[PDB]
Amino acid sequence: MMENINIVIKDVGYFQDKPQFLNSKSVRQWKHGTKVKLTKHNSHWYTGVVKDGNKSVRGYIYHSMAKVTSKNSDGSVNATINAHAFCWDNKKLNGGDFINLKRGFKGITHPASDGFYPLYFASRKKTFYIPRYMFDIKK
Ligand SMILES: CC(=O)N[C@@H]1[C@@H](O)[C@H](O)[C@@H](CO)O[C@H]1O
Ligand SMILES: CC(=O)N[C@@H]1[C@@H](O)[C@H](O)[C@@H](CO)O[C@H]1O
Repeated sequence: MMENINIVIKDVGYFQDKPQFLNSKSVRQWKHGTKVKLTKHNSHWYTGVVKDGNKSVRGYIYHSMAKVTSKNSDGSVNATINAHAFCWDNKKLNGGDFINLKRGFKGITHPASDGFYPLYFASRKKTFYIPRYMFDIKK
């Protein structure tokens, strides 16, 4: 028996514990419009720091999920979170073919044991994958 899941791409940007989407934890899932301070980490990632109680925690967020509104003197930048997700044509979640899925994108996927949820795009000829943490299942 095959099954289908109705999913909605979350209204958040992904502040991960590493500059990678695969095998990373969310330090923050900042609602769209959240104001943050960040530093450029590499060509595609920003980094910054939050407080988990008494502990400083470093996080990484993809360049397209942070709209830079001003640059500070000290090299850091002020940005507003631009919430969106990705699906990839590979289970590395790193380059290849990927689609920017707008916040609130409604999709249908299938139960995935390995946590790479399939999205068939009609207009493309192929399967893309989205990790669990980028969407909600409507109950
Ligand atoms: C990513 C981000 O915005 N980090 C800031 C940090 O830079 C700042 O020192 C602190 C002040 O409370 O609050 C955190 O939210
Ligand atoms: C959405 C996506 O996977 N983007 C990746 C980025 O994470 C990575 O830093 C870089 C490696 O050079 O290649 C980009 O294509």
